Amino acid sequence: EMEKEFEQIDKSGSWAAIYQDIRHEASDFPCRVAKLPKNKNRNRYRDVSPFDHSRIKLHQEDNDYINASLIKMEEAQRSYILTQGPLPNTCGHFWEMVWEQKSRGVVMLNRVMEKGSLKCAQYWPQKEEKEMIFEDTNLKLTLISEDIKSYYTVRQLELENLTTQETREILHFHYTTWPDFGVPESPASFLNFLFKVRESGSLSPEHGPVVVHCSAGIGRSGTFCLADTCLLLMDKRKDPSSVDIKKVLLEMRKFRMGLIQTADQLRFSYLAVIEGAKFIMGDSSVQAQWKELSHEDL
Repeated sequence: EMEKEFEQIDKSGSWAAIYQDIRHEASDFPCRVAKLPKNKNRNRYRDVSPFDHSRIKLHQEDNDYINASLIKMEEAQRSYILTQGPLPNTCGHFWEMVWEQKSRGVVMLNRVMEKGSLKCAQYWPQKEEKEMIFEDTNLKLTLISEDIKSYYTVRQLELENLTTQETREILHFHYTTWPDFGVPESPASFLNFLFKVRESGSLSPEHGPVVVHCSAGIGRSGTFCLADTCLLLMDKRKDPSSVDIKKVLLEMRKFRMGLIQTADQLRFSYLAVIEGAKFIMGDSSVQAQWKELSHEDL
């Protein structure tokens, strides 16, 4: 049972140790495509690469490479695409992937600027009247609407394949208040955010996999997917007990390296899952308490 494990780990002060255990057990697979010299400028961080076996391939003859991994959680019947924050030259690739993969949602867990440095290109339009065109991939992107809340912003975007002139609505869920250092004090606002994404349909099997990114697409991105999947599994077999967060994390790590970057991110994942479990186990009232406690308006 995870809350007892949580308190035991807290009591013994052994988060760093548990986390290192995970790093040591984690899968190691080749990333040969990522490391080809022609792809050097498609990678944001030299230490964060997609495994060859799980990487998303762009459907182009030229260079099919993007730093993105399909994380396919069999038991939970949830898939996620984890990717890096787009680079100035990979914004077209990014939206190409969203198109080809049939995604409905993009979950962004970072700010464009953090710690006084650029963590991500401005890959979506900030004003309705100033649409973006990505010439390399022949796609058009238009801001349709935006709903700014205190800890996140949801945008409706229209993505057009300029080749065929089909259009889709993409929802952009932008968690804006992850702190520069550490993790959130309370998971409340994070859970409220996750539930907002869920509510939207973006995580659901009638759509392609949700695209999740932060700067590197492993830390915050890892935390989001881990929490979602754990909560889902707890739902599917109604048994907090059986769901082993460490085991789920290791399973996820078969598909992309580095998921959960710090011991404090691990601890936070536990907190989120534990607190989230309230809703899942029958206490429907709990979601209204997160909305109040997250302080979302203004």
